[PDB]
Order: sequence, then structure tokens, then C-alpha cells
Amino acid sequence: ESPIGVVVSSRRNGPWAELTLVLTPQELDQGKRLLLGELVRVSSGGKDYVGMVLDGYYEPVGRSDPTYTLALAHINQVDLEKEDPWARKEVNFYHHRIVLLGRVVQGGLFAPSTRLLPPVVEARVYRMTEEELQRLLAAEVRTSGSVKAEGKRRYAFGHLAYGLEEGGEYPEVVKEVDPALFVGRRTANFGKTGFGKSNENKVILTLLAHAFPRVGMLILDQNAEYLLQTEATTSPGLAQAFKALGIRGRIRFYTAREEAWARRLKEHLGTEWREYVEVLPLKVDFYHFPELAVALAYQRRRLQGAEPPQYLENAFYNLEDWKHIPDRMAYVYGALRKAGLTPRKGLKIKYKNENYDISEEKSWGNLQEAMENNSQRGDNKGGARELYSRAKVFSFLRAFHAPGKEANFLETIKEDLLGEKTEGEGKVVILDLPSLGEAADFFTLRLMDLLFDRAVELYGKRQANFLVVLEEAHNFLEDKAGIFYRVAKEGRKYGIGMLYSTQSPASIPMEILSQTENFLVKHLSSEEDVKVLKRAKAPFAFVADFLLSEPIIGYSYVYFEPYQPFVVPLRVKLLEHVLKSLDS
Amino acid sequence: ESPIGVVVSSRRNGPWAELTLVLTPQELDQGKRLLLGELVRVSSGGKDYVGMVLDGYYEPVGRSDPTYTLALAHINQVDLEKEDPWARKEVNFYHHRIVLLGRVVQGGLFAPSTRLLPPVVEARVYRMTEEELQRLLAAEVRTSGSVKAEGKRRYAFGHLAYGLEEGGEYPEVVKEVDPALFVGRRTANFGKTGFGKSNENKVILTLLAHAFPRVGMLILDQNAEYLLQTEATTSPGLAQAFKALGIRGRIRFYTAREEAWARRLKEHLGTEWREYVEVLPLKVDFYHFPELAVALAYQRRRLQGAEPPQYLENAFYNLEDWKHIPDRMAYVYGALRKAGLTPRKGLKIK
Amino acid sequence: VVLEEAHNFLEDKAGIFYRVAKEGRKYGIGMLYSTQSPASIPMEILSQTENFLVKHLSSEEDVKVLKRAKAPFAFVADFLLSEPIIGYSYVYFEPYQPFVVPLRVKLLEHVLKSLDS
Amino acid sequence: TSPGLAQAFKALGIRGRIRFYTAREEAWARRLKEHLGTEWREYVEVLPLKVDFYHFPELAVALAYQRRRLQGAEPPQYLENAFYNLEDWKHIPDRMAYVYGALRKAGLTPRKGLKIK
Amino acid sequence: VVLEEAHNFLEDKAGIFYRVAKEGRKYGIGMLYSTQSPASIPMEILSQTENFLVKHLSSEEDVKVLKRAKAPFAFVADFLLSEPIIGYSYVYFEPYQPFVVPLRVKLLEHVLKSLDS
Repeated sequence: ESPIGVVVSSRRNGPWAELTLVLTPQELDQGKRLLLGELVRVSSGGKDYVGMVLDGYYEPVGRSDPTYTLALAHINQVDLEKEDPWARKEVNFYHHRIVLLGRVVQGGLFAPSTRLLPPVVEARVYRMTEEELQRLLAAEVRTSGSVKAEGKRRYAFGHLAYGLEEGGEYPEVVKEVDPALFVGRRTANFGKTGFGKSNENKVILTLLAHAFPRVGMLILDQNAEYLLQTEATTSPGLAQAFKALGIRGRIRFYTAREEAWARRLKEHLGTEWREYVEVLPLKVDFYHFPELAVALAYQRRRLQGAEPPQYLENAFYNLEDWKHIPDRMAYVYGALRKAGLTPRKGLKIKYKNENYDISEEKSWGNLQEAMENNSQRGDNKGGARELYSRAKVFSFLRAFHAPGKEANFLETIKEDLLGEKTEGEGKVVILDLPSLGEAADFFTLRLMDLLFDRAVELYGKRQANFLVVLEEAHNFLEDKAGIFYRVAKEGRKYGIGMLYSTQSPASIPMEILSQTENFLVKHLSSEEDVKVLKRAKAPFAFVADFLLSEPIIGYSYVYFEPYQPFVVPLRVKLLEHVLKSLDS
Repeated sequence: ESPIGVVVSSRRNGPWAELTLVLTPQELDQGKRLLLGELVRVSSGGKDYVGMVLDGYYEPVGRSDPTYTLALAHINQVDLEKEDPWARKEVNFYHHRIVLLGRVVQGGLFAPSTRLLPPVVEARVYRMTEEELQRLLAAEVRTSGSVKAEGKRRYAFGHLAYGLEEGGEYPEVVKEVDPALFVGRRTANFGKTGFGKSNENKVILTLLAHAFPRVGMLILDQNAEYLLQTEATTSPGLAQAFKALGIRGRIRFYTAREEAWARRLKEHLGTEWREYVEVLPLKVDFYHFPELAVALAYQRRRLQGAEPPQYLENAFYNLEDWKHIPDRMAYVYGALRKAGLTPRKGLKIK
Repeated sequence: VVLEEAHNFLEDKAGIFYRVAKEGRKYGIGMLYSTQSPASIPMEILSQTENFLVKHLSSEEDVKVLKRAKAPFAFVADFLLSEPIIGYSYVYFEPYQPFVVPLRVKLLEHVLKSLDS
Repeated sequence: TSPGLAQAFKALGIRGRIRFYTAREEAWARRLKEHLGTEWREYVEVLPLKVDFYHFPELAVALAYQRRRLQGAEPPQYLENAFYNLEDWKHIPDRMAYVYGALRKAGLTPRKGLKIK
Repeated sequence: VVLEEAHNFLEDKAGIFYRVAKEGRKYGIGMLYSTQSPASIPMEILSQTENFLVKHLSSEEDVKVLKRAKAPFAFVADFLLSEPIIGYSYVYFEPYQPFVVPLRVKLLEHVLKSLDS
């Protein structure tokens, strides 16, 4: 209840007002210290201001020579702490710099900065208490003289901390976050690898599922750390988090390794694991969907110089026309069978006028010979015949082919997220991208194009209401004509949110960064990464030096646009403690 | 075990916390000195910090005029050491700056930098011991309240040194690396030629080969230095190191001068050199891979303004299609034959 | 992949070596690249590099870009700029190393004599 | 609580000045009925936002030519030729037959009674 | 190979003399090239050079480039800029020479007289 020190000066340094505080020898003996980045209370003329410690330095006070006094005692082996108390009282001062961030007025409105500069005899500095700190983190910017809205329930996201220093942690001062900030808005996760990215991504997704049971998710799992993230560690995944919370029939898992994941799911979720996770195949029968086979081959590696062959281009554009002619479709099916794709039993074609059986080895030989008897003159050289002759281009499709499937998981996911009968009620979709091998990039881009077009059709009727979780976003957001770039720019108009994570803010386009609403930043060691962060968001200039020099795991700076007063340093809660708290 | 000097100032300079201390005449006469870049211990408030010596200079202490005093002592031919000791002790001070890197807490956790700034009357500076240095070099970053992870075996890489200055070499403080740091990640080697790049690269490759016998290497040797010892140097190559370590049948050497390299390998490794190194040709049959020849023609020098001919462009972009028409392949084979490339016996075209 | 004089290959952002250096971690391909001109290497590769071994550099731009890439290299700029010592290198292995460590590096002969024992 | 231009015009008594173009006429008409009342047709006029591409093929050609072009732009030659010579083609009927046939094969339903030569 | 007015042959990266300078050490071909403006030589060739014999330079760009290539030349930049002395040369042989040494070079007549004895 006493002032920390004495205010000796004040001024305005650019757009911010600052004051100088001095700690006396009597106070330093009692152990009174000020940490950097700490928030303090400044009282001047009946008004309370919000302050922050910026700098600390040593200056002589009065007519003293600290260097001569201290050096002389060392030479004479004089113990200042015990033998010469009067020489210790004249050099034991310390200075600090405090900025005035603003005020909390009315009913939680935050008035930024100030136009009144306090005189040195009217200003006092106090240490904030836990009750005051709780009301400070709830302050927010609204217009003027208006009533606070209140409303949706809030959830604890993390508690205030000032680094790893002893006494700088406040477990009871928690920042409560309304999960509505992550619905329909962009969220960026920055920081070095292995500093707490996955824990705070799973915490966000667990709060969204609990608070909003009608908002879906599309998780493109690149590192396989979202379904069962036990991963020989002790941090649970979303499937285990949902089991604890009692959420059933909301996770749909797509993978090409169904047997491997089913065994893992059984040993972690128990015998009843099918009530929480549904496993679906990512393999497709290319005989049922030959248009996917041509599209996959049309957009392959194309070593250095891009050389899309003419015969693939003709088949790519005119494959739908060929489906009405059984004569031409024989070459398409024969091309797939020649490459080595195993067909289902009983599959029959209608080459010429005789029905052949591709699945049978003897009849497949007769069809092969008949395709050479006709191919003895001009006939229809080109088009379908080119595919049959150059059928080695479909060799790589063997890994993705499963006879007798008729699934088309691309259409299944669209019905899961934007289906008419699947209206609301939530649906979490997790895709095992590594199991898709080299076709993961083709199917991910094709899926996003399919989902975005359906979201536009629903405009004026209902919103999409699903979130896109993207990992290593710098590989997808760097192209101004990419589908992910368009979603991150035009997705707010159709109720589509994005939670994209990357290790470097400098690799994201500045126009994408300037539109992101929520920022969660961890340790960054690159000068350009910090500079880009300060360029996009002005408030991040007060924590720029801390980010460069403090590799602390689990320590994050959060900022939610547009009505948050300042950047709050937080120690993000572990998912294990979130589950226990949500169990009440 | 006494403080090195007296701390006279402290502040924060950017993202780091620095302090200024003074060395007294008594300490300089006994030979107590601080090396630049040396790691020291800082005691403050019952806590230990790691500090690094960054700068040193000379500044007058008190109301003294060192220039006038020294100049007038020199002018009058006065031995300050044995004739006027008071004047000598009035000006024999030195100043040093030390930055605080962080703290070691729990069982080796490293807490970086500091949010707390020490008052000048309680801070003290001590020299580090070899045991403390060994403990400090083993510290690392981990979350909180956890134990060490340990695991795989480590191999010594080098020992701490503070330059070529005497007394700054610590052979007992070795740094041990885990070779898994080099598997699947990126490593950069910077420095001008002749200052130890090749030795470090060969040490890293030998450690990786010994520790991980399942990971291969593709070495692009532009200087012909990684296989055998270079002229005027006795530093062995990878073949000699593999022979010493007993690794057999893992090196496949590709060259266009197999005879000379075989002679050198017989000279160095001996009669049984074929159990360690396999020498292979570096030639391509261009009648079976005409695309290689077409590409080699298409990315020639093109001096000054580039001059890529149209026919070479269309060949480079349409050889795949031309491979299915006999006359185009006949023309290409005829061009190759007219160039001078002898074909294999019995080759027939259509 | 062991690559020498990497500034001739990593400069081209459309080249194969740039793509390898940027995306080889996913497929399990490692890179060890050596050069005496760090300033000609793109900042993305420098900032995403894990292990660093730095020796004497006779150019201010190289040391400046080294400091810009990683913050802990800010305390060893002058020593690198002014001291041509053979076999003396500053090492930094990411991501849990506190600071840059100066080392007199062992010779290959000593390493072999230690390994065979 | 901030009113739109339609509600402000209704408050000010300004009639027949707003012409609203949308592709969701039904939903916007529902919203206008909810907000402005039964006489919303005296203030706001809702009009479609569609084009008959069989009568304006230049719009279709311009739409196809200037599309997204992911990564580096790769404009096809035939699209450029059409984009620069459709006006000339308009005076040669059997060349226009190909354009109309392509539009038909795309899936654009035509009006009743359309004839080509 | 002894080359005069080297800036006319070393400008192009695809030239034969550029390739001889860049890759000629692996085959045992040496080069001694003379030019008046160091700023006309590409920085690759300048960084690949070992021996430097520098005389009076009056342009700031030349001395700036020379300092950028070789740091030890920053100690004699002003002397080079201000003193047109005939026969006065600063020598520096890489990579083990401590500092740049200023010399008055022996004339050919005196060299012949000394070598005869």
C-alpha cells in the first residue's frame, strides 16, 4: 500500500509519456525490485494510470562519487555491508523508466495514452495486486460512454508471467478468452520449432469444440500430431481430449494406413474407440474415377523444363466426351490395366462388339491382341490410342489404387463439412497427409477448390462455419493465385476461418500479415522476423527485445485484434490441465 | 576464491544486461587480468549468473589527471615504481564491461538473460573453475521442472580456448557432440580457404559413418580432397580413415581417370585397397540416352547475350514425342554419328 | 549431400539445390554446405539452418549477415573479423544451445586414435 | 444499430433512387421486407446480376482469358487468339459456330430457337 | 597466362578467361592480370585472387571495392587515395600474410645485377 519509489522526472518521448523512478537505499535493502516488462499502477491527481517498466540504469544521486567510494573500500578491504554503513547509503540508488500505457475508465473502457503530463510532485507508483491485474486484463476498447456488452462464456488460456524470473509468475492472474475470436477469423502462430506450438494449437481446438459444437474443422495433418499425439510422449491428442470431454461421433479420420491407426486407437482409447473416431480410406478405385487418374498424371513432377505431353493434354480435356463412346473407353481401361492397376473381379468392357473380362488373365490377353488387329491402319490414331500405347505414365498410381472402393473421399468430405443434411452439429475432419505420398499436394489443392466454390453458393443462405488448420503455411500462402491465399483473403465473407502456423513471419506476404487478427508469438532469433512483426503490428515493439534474447519454452505473447489494449505475455496452459478444468 | 574486482555500474543495453567493474592497483600488480570473451561467474542476491567479458578501457578515477602526472613523471626521469609509489597507485586502475548471458537452474536448465537488474553494492565477479566450466558447457534449454533426457553416445569435438593467448586454453573442458545433430538437418561451414574447413568436414563425415552405418553420403568433390590425402598435407582422406576404422565395402568412387586413381589407391592403402574403395566409370552412352546429349547442347556457355537456337529448343522440348516416330530418331542418330560418336556394333535404325 | 562453394548453387531460388535446402527435412535428406561468402546465401537458408561452424572471415558483410541470421552470434563478430587463427572455430548447434562456443577442434588423427581404442 | 443507406433514405423520404444488383435476389428481398416493411419496393429495386453468354461471347472469352493462372502465368495461345480476334470472327458465321459449340459443350443452356450457320 | 587490360575479358561470366580464372587452379594454370580499375573486375574473381600488388588509385569506388574484397587494405586506403608516388606499391600475399606491406620495388636492372652474382 506504499509507493515503490519516488518520481523525479517526466516527459513525452515521441507518442508516449514517460517518467523516471528512483529506488532509495532503504528500499533496496528490504528487497524491493522492479522487473522489466512489469505492469505498475501510477496515481496522479486522483486518476489511476497503467504503467510498464522499460529500462533500468545506475546514476549518481547528489554530490557523490560512486566509483571512487566503491574502489577505495575494495582497496582497504573494508566490508561495506558490515563495517561502513554510511558509505553504503550514499551510492545505493537505482533508476527506472516507466511508460504510461493508458487508463481504465467507466466500466472497463480503455483510454489509450494521455494528453495530461503529471508533475513530479503529484505522481506516485504502486505495485499492482492480483485483483487489479485481473480487471486490467479484462479491459477493452469500445466507443465511448457505452455499456459493456457481456455475453458468451470465457475460458482460461494462460496466466501472466514475466519470463523465468523468480516471483514474476502469477498463476491466479489468468487471461480468459472467448472462443468467438477464432471463428471466422485468421490466426497466426509464430515461433521456433519445439517451443510449444502444438500444445497451444490443441488447446485452441479443444476450446472451440467444447464452446461451439456446431463449427466444423478441416485439419491438414502434416506432422501427424493431432489425432493421437501421445507419440511416446505424455501430451494427449484431440481424440483423447474428446474422450475425456465425452464428445462422441464428431471425428472423421481419413488415412491410407487404416490398420496401423486402428491398432493405435484401440490401445489408447480402449475397446469402445469406435464411438469417438471414424476411420475412412484415402485410396480410390481409378477404374471408377478415370478422371482422377488423368489429372494426377497431367500434373506430375515434370523434371525442370515443364513438358506436358500432347496426348495427356488431349485426354485431360476430352475424357468426359469419351465416356459416351464404349469403343474409346476400352483404350482408357486398357491403359490402366497395362500399367499394372489391379481391377476388381468381374469387370467387363465392350471393345468392338464382344464383351471381354479384364480381371481374367486369359480374356485380358485376347483383348490385348484384338487391340493390335484394329491398330493396323489409320483408324483413329491419337487420342485414346495414344494413352494405350504410352500407358507407362500411370505406373505411379499403383500406390493410390484400391480395387472395388467407389468412395470418392473428396465428395465425402464436402458433404461432411457443407452438406445439406449435415447441417450444423459440427464435424472435425483430420486428414493423414503423409499416407498420401506424393499425391498429397494434388488432393489438398483440389479439395480446397471444391470447398471454396460450395461456400460461395451458400452465400445469402447460410455460412460455411468451419476452420482450416494449416501447417508450414509459408509453402502455400506465398502465391497470390493459390487457393489457400484466396481463402486467407476472401474467406471472412463466407464464414471460413484459418489457423496457420509457420516458423518465420518474414516468409508470409505483408498483405496477408496485415489482415490476420490473432497473433500468438514465441521465441524468434532472426532480426528480419522481428522487424516484419513490428512493421505489421505496432504494439509488438515493446516486446521485440525479449523475443530475440529469451528462448523460453511455453512462453508466448498474445494479441487479438482490434480492441486489445496491449500485448500480454502468457504462460500457455497445458492441455492436461485444460481437460481437468473443463471436467467441472 | 575472491572477487576479481569491484562492480561500479550496471545498466541494460538493448536486450542484454551489462555491468562495469574496475580493477584496482593492488590486483594489477599481482597479475590478475581478464581476457576478452572469457566466461565469468556473477553473484548477486544469492543467485549465480554467467557473464562474458566484452570490452575494456582506461578511465580516470576520482579527481586525477593521469596524462599530466605520467608526462611530468617521465619528463623529470622519475621511477614511479620505486620513487613515487603514491602517484603510481593513484592512476593504476582499469575498467571492464561484462554482459549477463543467463542462469543455470535445477539440473542443468538454462534461463536466458534476466529481467532483474542487480544493484552495484551486491554484485560480485569470480573466475570460473574447470569443473564449473564443464558443468556450464553441458547446460541446455528445457521447459521446466523436468529431468535430463540423456540417450545416445557422444564424441568429443574440441576443447574450449580463448584465442592464442597464453592461459586461455582449457584442454580438460571438452565439448561432446551427438552425431544425430548432423542427420536430416542442415550444416553450414564458413571461413576462408586454409583455416580448417576440410578437417572439420572429414571429422564430421567420419563420425557419421561410424555412428550411423545406415545413412549414405553424396559428396560433390570439386577439389579432390575427401578420398585421399592432399599433396603437402598428411591429413588422411575418407578412404584411409575407413581403412583405419575397419569399415569395408562402403565407398564407391566415380571418376574418368580410373587408372591414375587406382595407382594412387594402391600406393596409399596397399594391395588390399579393393576391399574399401570401388572405382567406377563416369561415361554415358549417348545412343541410348539422346536426351542427355540434347540437354548438354542446350545449356552450353552462350557467351555475352545468350543465343539459344530455335532448333535446339524444339528438340529439347519435343524429343520425347520424336522418340515415337522412326524418321526423327533416324535424323538424331545420324547427327550423333556425324558428330563423331562411334556407336556399338550392330546398331540398326528404321 | 556434401556441397562445396555453395554460393554458386544456392543463389538461384528456382534451382534444385535451393529446393533441396528448403524441403529436404521432410524426405530425410540432409545437407552440409561450405562457403567463404556467407553474404551471398539467401537469408531464408541462413535463418533456417540448424548447425553453425564459423571460422575467420575477411569481410564485414559476411559477419554482419551472420549476426543477422542468429542473435547469439552478436558477441563474436570482432573476434572473427580480426583474428585469422587456423583450426579455431565457433560452434552453435540448434535449438537448445545457450550461446556460441569457441573451440580448438580436434584433428582427424586424434579422432581416429580415440575411436580405434 | 447503425442504419444502412436504404433505411436512411426511407427515414428521409427519398423514393425510387436505389437500384440494388445481386445474385441472391430472394434472400435480399426477404431481408428488405423484414427491415423496411411492406413498402420496401418504393425505395429499393432488386435486379439480377447475370449475363447471357450466347449473346455476349466477348465477356466469356475475357473471363476465360484473364483467369487465376496459379504460380507463374501460363496463358494458352488459343485463348489469346480468341481474345484478340473474336471481333473479326464475328463476321464469319462458320467460325462463330465453333465458339457457340464450345459454349454449348461447356454446359451453358441456350435460349429456345437459337440457330447457327 | 599474362593478361593486360583484364577488365575486357573478365566481364562476361561465360567467357573463356573467366573460366580460366575461376577453375584454372585445379589443372595447374596460373594467371597474372593487370588492370587500372579494380571496380571493373567482378567480386567473384576478386575474392578468388590470392596476390595483390596495389599502386596509386584516385577513385573512391576502386578503393571501396578493394577494401570490401580484402579487409587488411582498410589501413592504407587514405595513403592510396592521397599519394601518387611512382614505384610505391602495397603488397599482400594470401592466405598467411599478417598485414599489407608497403614496398619500393626493385628495378629490373638491380635484380639482374643481384642475380648475376
